[PDB]
Amino acid sequence: NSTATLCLGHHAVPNGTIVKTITNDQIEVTNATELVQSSSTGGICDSPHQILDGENCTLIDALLGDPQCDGFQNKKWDLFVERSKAYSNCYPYDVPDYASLRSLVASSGTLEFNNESFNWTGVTQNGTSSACKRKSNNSFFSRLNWLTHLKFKYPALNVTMPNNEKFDKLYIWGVHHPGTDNDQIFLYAQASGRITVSTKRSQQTVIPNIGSRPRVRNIPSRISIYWTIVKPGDILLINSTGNLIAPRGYFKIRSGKSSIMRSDAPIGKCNSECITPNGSIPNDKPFQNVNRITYGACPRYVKQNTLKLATGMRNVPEKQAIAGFIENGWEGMVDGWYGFRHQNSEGIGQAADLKSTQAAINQINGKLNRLIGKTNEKFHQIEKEFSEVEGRIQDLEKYVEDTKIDLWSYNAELLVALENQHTIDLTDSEMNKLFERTKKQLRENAEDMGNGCFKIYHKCDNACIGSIRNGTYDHDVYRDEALNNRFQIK
Amino acid sequence: NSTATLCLGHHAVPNGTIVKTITNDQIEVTNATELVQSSSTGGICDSPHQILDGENCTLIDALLGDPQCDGFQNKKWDLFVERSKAYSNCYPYDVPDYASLRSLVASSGTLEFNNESFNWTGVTQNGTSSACKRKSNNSFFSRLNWLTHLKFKYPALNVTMPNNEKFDKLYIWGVHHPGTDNDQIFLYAQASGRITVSTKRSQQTVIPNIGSRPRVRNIPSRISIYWTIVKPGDILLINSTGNLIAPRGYFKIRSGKSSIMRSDAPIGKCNSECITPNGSIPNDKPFQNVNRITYGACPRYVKQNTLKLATGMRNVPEKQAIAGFIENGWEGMVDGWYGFRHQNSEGIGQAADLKSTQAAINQINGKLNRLIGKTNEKFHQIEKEFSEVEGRIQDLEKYVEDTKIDLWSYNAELLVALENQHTIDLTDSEMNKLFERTKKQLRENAEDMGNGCFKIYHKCDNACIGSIRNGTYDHDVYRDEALNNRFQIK
Amino acid sequence: NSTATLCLGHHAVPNGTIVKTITNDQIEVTNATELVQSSSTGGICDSPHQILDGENCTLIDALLGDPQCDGFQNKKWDLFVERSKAYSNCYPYDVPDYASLRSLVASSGTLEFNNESFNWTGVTQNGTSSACKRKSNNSFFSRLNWLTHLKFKYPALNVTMPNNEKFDKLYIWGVHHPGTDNDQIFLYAQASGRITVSTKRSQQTVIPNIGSRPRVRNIPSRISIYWTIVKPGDILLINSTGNLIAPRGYFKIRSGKSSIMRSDAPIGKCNSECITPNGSIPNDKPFQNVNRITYGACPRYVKQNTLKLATGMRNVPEKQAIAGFIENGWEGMVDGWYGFRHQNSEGIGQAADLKSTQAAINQINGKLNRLIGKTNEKFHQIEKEFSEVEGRIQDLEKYVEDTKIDLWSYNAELLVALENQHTIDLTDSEMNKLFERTKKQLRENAEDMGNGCFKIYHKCDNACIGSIRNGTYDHDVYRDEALNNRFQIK
Ligand SMILES: *[C@@H]1O[C@H](CO)[C@@H](O[C@@H]2O[C@H](CO)[C@@H](O[C@H]3O[C@H](CO)[C@@H](O)[C@H](O)[C@@H]3O)[C@H](O)[C@H]2NC(C)=O)[C@H](O)[C@H]1NC(C)=O
Ligand SMILES: *[C@@H]1O[C@H](CO)[C@@H](O[C@@H]2O[C@H](CO)[C@@H](O[C@H]3O[C@H](CO)[C@@H](O)[C@H](O)[C@@H]3O)[C@H](O)[C@H]2NC(C)=O)[C@H](O)[C@H]1NC(C)=O
Ligand SMILES: *[C@@H]1O[C@H](CO)[C@@H](O[C@@H]2O[C@H](CO)[C@@H](O[C@H]3O[C@H](CO)[C@@H](O)[C@H](O)[C@@H]3O)[C@H](O)[C@H]2NC(C)=O)[C@H](O)[C@H]1NC(C)=O
Ligand SMILES: *[C@@H]1O[C@H](CO)[C@@H](O[C@@H]2O[C@H](CO)[C@@H](O)[C@H](O)[C@H]2NC(C)=O)[C@H](O)[C@H]1NC(C)=O
Ligand SMILES: *[C@@H]1O[C@H](CO)[C@@H](O[C@@H]2O[C@H](CO)[C@@H](O)[C@H](O)[C@H]2NC(C)=O)[C@H](O)[C@H]1NC(C)=O
Ligand SMILES: *[C@@H]1O[C@H](CO)[C@@H](O[C@@H]2O[C@H](CO)[C@@H](O)[C@H](O)[C@H]2NC(C)=O)[C@H](O)[C@H]1NC(C)=O
Ligand SMILES: [C]C(=O)[N][C]1[C]([O])[C][C@]([O+]#[C-])(C([O])=O)O[C]1[C]([O])[C]([O])[C][O]
Ligand SMILES: [C]C(=O)[N][C]1[C]([O])[C][C@]([O+]#[C-])(C([O])=O)O[C]1[C]([O])[C]([O])[C][O]
Ligand SMILES: [C]C(=O)[N][C]1[C]([O])[C][C@]([O+]#[C-])(C([O])=O)O[C]1[C]([O])[C]([O])[C][O]
Ligand SMILES: *[C@@H]1O[C@H](CO)[C@@H](O)[C@H](O)[C@H]1NC(C)=O
Ligand SMILES: *[C@@H]1O[C@H](CO)[C@@H](O)[C@H](O)[C@H]1NC(C)=O
Ligand SMILES: *[C@@H]1O[C@H](CO)[C@@H](O)[C@H](O)[C@H]1NC(C)=O
Ligand SMILES: *[C@@H]1O[C@H](CO)[C@@H](O)[C@H](O)[C@H]1NC(C)=O
Ligand SMILES: *[C@@H]1O[C@H](CO)[C@@H](O)[C@H](O)[C@H]1NC(C)=O
Ligand SMILES: *[C@@H]1O[C@H](CO)[C@@H](O)[C@H](O)[C@H]1NC(C)=O
Ligand SMILES: *[C@@H]1O[C@H](CO)[C@@H](O)[C@H](O)[C@H]1NC(C)=O
Ligand SMILES: *[C@@H]1O[C@H](CO)[C@@H](O)[C@H](O)[C@H]1NC(C)=O
Ligand SMILES: *[C@@H]1O[C@H](CO)[C@@H](O)[C@H](O)[C@H]1NC(C)=O
Ligand SMILES: *[C@@H]1O[C@H](CO)[C@@H](O)[C@H](O)[C@H]1NC(C)=O
Ligand SMILES: *[C@@H]1O[C@H](CO)[C@@H](O)[C@H](O)[C@H]1NC(C)=O
Ligand SMILES: *[C@@H]1O[C@H](CO)[C@@H](O)[C@H](O)[C@H]1NC(C)=O
Ligand SMILES: *[C@H]1O[C@H](CO)[C@@H](O)[C@H](O)[C@H]1NC(C)=O
Ligand SMILES: *[C@H]1O[C@H](CO)[C@@H](O)[C@H](O)[C@H]1NC(C)=O
Ligand SMILES: *[C@H]1O[C@H](CO)[C@@H](O)[C@H](O)[C@H]1NC(C)=O
Repeated sequence: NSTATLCLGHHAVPNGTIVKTITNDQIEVTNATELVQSSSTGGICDSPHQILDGENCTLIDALLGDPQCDGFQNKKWDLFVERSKAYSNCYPYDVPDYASLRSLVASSGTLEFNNESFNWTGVTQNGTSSACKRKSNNSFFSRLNWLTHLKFKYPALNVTMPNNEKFDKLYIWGVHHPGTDNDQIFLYAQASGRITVSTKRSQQTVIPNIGSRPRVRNIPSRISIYWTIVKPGDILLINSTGNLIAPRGYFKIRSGKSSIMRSDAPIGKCNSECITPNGSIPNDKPFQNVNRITYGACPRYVKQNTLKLATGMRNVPEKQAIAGFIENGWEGMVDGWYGFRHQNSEGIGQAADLKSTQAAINQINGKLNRLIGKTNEKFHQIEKEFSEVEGRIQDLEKYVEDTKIDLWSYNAELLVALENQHTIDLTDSEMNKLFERTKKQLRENAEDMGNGCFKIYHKCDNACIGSIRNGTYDHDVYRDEALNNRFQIK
Repeated sequence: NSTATLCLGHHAVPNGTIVKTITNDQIEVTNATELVQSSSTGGICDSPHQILDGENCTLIDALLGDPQCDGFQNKKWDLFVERSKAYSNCYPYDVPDYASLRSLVASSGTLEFNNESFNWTGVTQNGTSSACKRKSNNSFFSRLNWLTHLKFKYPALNVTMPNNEKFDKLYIWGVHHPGTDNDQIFLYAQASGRITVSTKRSQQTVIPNIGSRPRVRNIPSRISIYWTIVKPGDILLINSTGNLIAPRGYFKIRSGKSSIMRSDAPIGKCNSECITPNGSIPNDKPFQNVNRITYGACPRYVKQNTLKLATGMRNVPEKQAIAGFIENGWEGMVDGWYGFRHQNSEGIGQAADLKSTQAAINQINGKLNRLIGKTNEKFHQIEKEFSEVEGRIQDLEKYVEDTKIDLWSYNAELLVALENQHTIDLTDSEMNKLFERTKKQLRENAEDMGNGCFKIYHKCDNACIGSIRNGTYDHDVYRDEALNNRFQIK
Repeated sequence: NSTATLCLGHHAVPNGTIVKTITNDQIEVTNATELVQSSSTGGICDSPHQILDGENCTLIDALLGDPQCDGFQNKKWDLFVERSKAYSNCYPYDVPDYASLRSLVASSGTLEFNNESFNWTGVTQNGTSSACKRKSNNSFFSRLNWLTHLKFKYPALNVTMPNNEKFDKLYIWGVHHPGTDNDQIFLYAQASGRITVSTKRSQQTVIPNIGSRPRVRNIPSRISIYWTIVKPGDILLINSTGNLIAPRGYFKIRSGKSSIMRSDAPIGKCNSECITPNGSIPNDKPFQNVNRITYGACPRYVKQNTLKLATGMRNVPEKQAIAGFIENGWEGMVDGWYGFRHQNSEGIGQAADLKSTQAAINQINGKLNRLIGKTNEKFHQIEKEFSEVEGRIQDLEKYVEDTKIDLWSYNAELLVALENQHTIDLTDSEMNKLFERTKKQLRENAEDMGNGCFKIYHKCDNACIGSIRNGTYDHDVYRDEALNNRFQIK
């Protein structure tokens, strides 16, 4: 007796978690949170982005007007979703630079189409085919006009359409490649010649090529699809003597945040900002390992499947006389992160220190605020999966994406290691500061026992201990008693 | 009396600035400096890079030799500046892969042209047009030679030009697409056929296509422009029966640091290393938010419009008995960053500590030296703005640039937060070190009062205090007096 | 006498090395290690990757079956090495999009070829040329079949080959462009017409173009090479009336980690994971400045030619009474990094502290483990050197690579500065912790002399000093003696 003990300490928990810092590959802390999103619901939420499910139609089929795609006429989207099951069911066609037409329409985000009255004097309009049935009748692409001879004549077409609007017009047109010379004459009444579609700023000349291709839906012929954008004040000129699959008008072309994604995920009635081909994913976390293909406010794609951010201090078991923080945590300290234990004339007691606890918690919450719920939006990007071998351009698309992902993965690894080191440092610092504050209060009335405790060399009852904890302890009151006890001969 | 007080402290200023660190989203420091350049003069400085202002000419117009561009013949540049007002005023033309020819000429940095004597036996040379007037006379592109029939014959051309130089030759040539069959015969005396331009390593065959395009400067015909590079030891071969717009010789093609930029900024008589389309910008700062398009030694483009680097310590107001640094700065400390305040028999005094002040200043100046005036040069890059919709290739160019900017923006954000944390840490450290040095000098002659001051338990006049400040205080001299005062019963 | 001195200290070495930290551009440490690989042996090791040395053959020559490349038939590779000396020695040819065919074959990693029996009824097969000698006889590309007229007839070919396999087939074919009309008739018995090669999903039509090109190996004609990939369930259709250089079958096309590299480095009998055009390089270091072109588990390319990672503490010379660590290292401390020096009744002694030494060494070894021998593999990428001027696509390839390298170079610079600062901090910390532990043990029996030493105010013989070093010193045993000595009047 005639003395008291005051220990400074911090909490510990029975179920700590392992994180990485700059100092340690593995260090156990009291708590952590995951920064890599690794699951999806598996459905694409239909809100808040405007989703257009292609069903059996690709975007290009919906553009040309395949009859199974008639329900898509004039629709808009933020995200057009193309399904793996999609198939063409009209005249067999190809699109030189298909990927680019798909991209530009996808990014435009609209199928709005305005009919125009082209002057097709001297030919038959509206050719149809049993390969393109609409309501069980022979038909054709809705937005295209198959012109054939009239009374066994096909006079040279030289047809104009000015753009007197204040917006751009996108024209889609085609060239028919007949299977045989017999079809050429049957359809156009004369041998094939070139088609030239021009503006003041552009020209495209295409040669029809007669010949059998392998039959697709029993058709050995083909249509090749082309496009032309016409600016305000410019003029579309179409020049042909046959084989022309004419436009019926133009598509509006807009700019904004629209895109296209390949996915078989079902569309759900729900709300989620981030879309991936695997489904929508929560965007609370800064990183994700679900898919490199994303649309909307999304976490950044990284290679790691987990990155744990420390949200508490180092977790240190209790050693099995009271003792302080030196190689020792306090599992029984449940109402604070830091505090005091004492032994005096009135017993052994514990109290949490609110200031130090709140200081650590505030700083941790600060870094959570920077990292959680702070994702940025991206929209139309580049393609990142490919169904065909292409060489140079695809090599570059792949390398650009690989490069980006490795750089982000590195940033994520370093960021978490740095933040975790800072959390360990700031929580260690709050303990050290509390110890030093207490040391300073006690002046010459106590000695440091080396275990995170002070031996107070005077009687220090519950109110006295509370005065130390509260910062109102007056060392002068006890100094005579303390010095006598400290510097006595034994 | 019989004692003195010695406080350690640091300065504070009335007008501090807010910065970000790893610990704090907002912390006030005594001073900071801006690391993002956000303004431009608005003019492109004509020094130290060689500027060529295109005025009404695009580079390609200057290459072909549009008469309004005659003043550009043979000129070189570091940066060719194309103006939005530029317009063609010669025969209407297009360039398949215009962007590439523009790029390669821009990067080459020269319009040097060497005439060669091609053997055009049997045709008429130097065709002209009222669509391409030079000094009010019908004329044509200076570097091109419009060949037409001679005496209603156009014999098959098969013309050679060896490269016996030790450098590459760039040839620019064309194909004339006449508006009508009548023009074809009037000009070339026979029906159109293909043109083949070849070397030992390459071949290009082009088909003239007769037909009306929309009139441009009253001309429904077109010229399509092509290019061929011929290596030393190789041979250009030109094979044609009409429609050939022949080269008059070759352009030198060089390699170096030349580029091209679209800008309407006026050119000024001034000197600046970094050029953007908005004008030249100072390059003292490591980052800039003026334009992603740059030429020369330029700060790196980031999305942030401000990033403040701390250049002083935490700014802490004075609490309103002398007191030291514990939650308290000294606004009256104007000749140093750190120092001493004392109270003794002779009054209350202040003195700056030079060593600690210079230590902080030196470290801050060190990081300024790494960050300020250290930009790196870039020259010809990729295009970053586009006037036409193109799809795939443009999608990739845009994504590469977006990717780069987001990565640099992240680096900039982290760098400044890390540096600012280090500045706060190093300035706090200098204060702590000064306090600890002083504590060690004083030995058993003083006690820590907890407010950044020592109670010195002996008479310590001005010279004595100075001895402490100077590091020459001899604790043994005063220890008997001090111990008697410290360990007295009161 | 009646007292002892105990100093805490750390080692120093006579040959320290300069590194960079966040605090200091240059600080000398006791040791460092290089993180940038800057040399190569100069040979490409033939293990563990499967190397195929092209010798005089490009990959495309080996594909087509140039007779000097016959030894390559059906071979596979991880890395195909093309030599600058390589040359074609068969019929002169070109490949529109050569770079892409080269890339896709390179990435596929196999020349496996399966013959098929095409129905060439009505034509002569196996045309040969003195321009393509095999064992001194006129011959031709092994994988191609030069068809010519039979009995002065060349009937219209319309030939099919179904893919009934479960893998893709790559077909290589060509179009012959004869030098003259005489050759056209001599070979094909009629005027030239188009060739169409099609599948259910693709069509390619090519026009033979008659004309002299500059002679290559005395041949003014040319063959243009094309390719077609045919999926399971699809069908190749070949439609021609002449000028067809027919396939003899197909190449397997595989996917995996194969690539191609341009290098003149000799191939050696050795084992190395990382290949560059300069030769194989060790992959222990995380970065390298040898070549941006790499294959395998390679350090990342950076611009720096050296980055030194500190592997020891700050190196501080000995000041020329024992003294501790304050501005002073101990060159004579050779069995530990940290330790104790003492002066007592029995002499002056030194002992290393094992715990502190091992703590620093362990942490440094930890960071070495993260950085050394941890490279990641990359395989087929993009090309990074170019022999011809191309404009837009090449501009983008170059910019993507420059962008990547600058970002990695920045990461490397920051990483090393951060790690070195952490090493300085952790080694300084071990010294400070040892001093503080000792202070705590000594309680009221010693005073801090300010030079990293304690004055112990009692007789403290060798065993006593050892008790302090061992952590078993009992301050209570000596406290009466120590207090009497400390607080005596002199
Ligand atoms: C060039 O060769 C092609 C492949 O041999 C050939 O296409 C094939 O044509 C046959 C006959 O028309 C089709 O077979 C059809 O046979 C009966 C005809 O009564 C139909 O009822 C069936 O539906 C059946 O399809 C093949 O389908 C077709 N093969 C392919 C791959 O398309 C071309 O006809 C040939 N071209 C010329 C100009 O002769
Ligand atoms: C194919 O159709 C084109 C568009 O209708 C047409 O071009 C137009 O030609 C007319 C008549 O030459 C031009 O009008 C000109 O009329 C008088 C003629 O005396 C001139 O003095 C005027 O300057 C005026 O320009 C149009 O300008 C022109 N329109 C366009 C868009 O180019 C072609 O002539 C037609 N082609 C053929 C082969 O008939
Ligand atoms: C179009 O012009 C070409 C270039 O003038 C020309 O090619 C040249 O043809 C000559 C004559 O055949 C070749 O010279 C050869 O002369 C004797 C003939 O007995 C040979 O023994 C020699 O080996 C020698 O090569 C040139 O080599 C050749 N030049 C080039 C660059 O290829 C074409 O023949 C011309 N085309 C037409 C259709 O006339
Ligand atoms: C583009 O249209 C023009 C104008 O109709 C065509 O020009 C003529 O075509 C007919 C039949 O081929 C000739 O009888 C006329 O003599 C031609 N000239 C004129 C001035 O009418 C032209 O053929 C068309 N071009 C293409 C490629 O289809
Ligand atoms: C390339 O030039 C050659 C050589 O002049 C041309 O060859 C001939 O052209 C004339 C007229 O068309 C014929 O009478 C000759 O019989 C051809 N052969 C020779 C050996 O002279 C050829 O037409 C030119 N090719 C092109 C595409 O313009
Ligand atoms: C593709 O093959 C078909 C079928 O052999 C060719 O068609 C004919 O060719 C001959 C001679 O040119 C004509 O007499 C026939 O009347 C054509 N039709 C049919 C049904 O046999 C065709 O020419 C070939 N196409 C090409 C571009 O070579
Ligand atoms: C447009 C036209 O012409 N169409 C026709 C129809 O109507 C019918 C038929 O039958 C056979 C189908 O449907 O298919 O046909 C057609 C045509 O003519 C053909 O197909 C072409 O090839
Ligand atoms: C080269 C030539 O030829 N040129 C000519 C001239 O001289 C004149 C005229 O008028 C009509 C003009 O100028 O334009 O014309 C020309 C030509 O011929 C034409 O134009 C083409 O188309
Ligand atoms: C395939 C064929 O035809 N081949 C031939 C041979 O046999 C021989 C000769 O001589 C001349 C050589 O070798 O070259 O020729 C040939 C051919 O014919 C030619 O060359 C083509 O041009
Ligand atoms: C762990 O940390 C997270 C983030 O602050 C928090 O939401 C969660 O409540 C914490 N868990 C516990 C058991 O304290
Ligand atoms: C799509 O096509 C499939 C297969 O023919 C058909 O069964 C299904 O009903 C179609 N779905 C829609 C939405 O039209
Ligand atoms: C349509 O074109 C014809 C033929 O060129 C022309 O004569 C006529 O003016 C046009 N018809 C109408 C209704 O404008
Ligand atoms: C998402 O889909 C991709 C692509 O098919 C697949 O590789 C990945 O494992 C999926 N991830 C999840 C979480 O479903
Ligand atoms: C603030 O910092 C900058 C950079 O060191 C310096 O140039 C400027 O003089 C400082 N301002 C003041 C008021 O000290
Ligand atoms: C460029 O063209 C404009 C418009 O015709 C003309 O007024 C101006 O003088 C021209 N400028 C130069 C530098 O030739
Ligand atoms: C020009 O070409 C002609 C026709 O091919 C040829 O005969 C003659 O040698 C050439 N003229 C000169 C001056 O070399
Ligand atoms: C520079 O020009 C760009 C492109 O027009 C514009 O977005 C930007 O606001 C300009 N910046 C400044 C500082 O003038
Ligand atoms: C220097 O550091 C490296 C890496 O730990 C080590 O391999 C080497 O032995 C050290 N050199 C000396 C002289 O200690
Ligand atoms: C390659 O060609 C050179 C030059 O003709 C020849 O001397 C050498 O033997 C050839 N090498 C091989 C491996 O065939
Ligand atoms: C080869 O093609 C010919 C001509 O088209 C055809 O008649 C015949 O069936 C084919 N020959 C064989 C052996 O199958
Ligand atoms: C490797 O080769 C490249 C390309 O030729 C050259 O720039 C570089 O200096 C070489 N490096 C070494 C270490 O040999
Ligand atoms: C096709 O053109 C005809 C003129 O033949 C026109 O009356 C009709 O509206 C168009 N549409 C259909 C479905 O026939
Ligand atoms: C054009 O060629 C002629 C030969 O007709 C030549 O004398 C003259 O120098 C050339 N230039 C001009 C401007 O006529
Ligand atoms: C070429 O085709 C012939 C038929 O003419 C066939 O017998 C032979 O195997 C083939 N190969 C060679 C080298 O002639």
